[PDB]
Amino acid sequence: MDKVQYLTRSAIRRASTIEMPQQAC
Repeated sequence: MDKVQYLTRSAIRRASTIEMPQQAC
């Protein structure tokens, strides 16, 4: 679940890191 939720997040995370910053913390 955490592994599946990790990739799922990396999907939006990668598509949600253009305007605003986002690196782990």
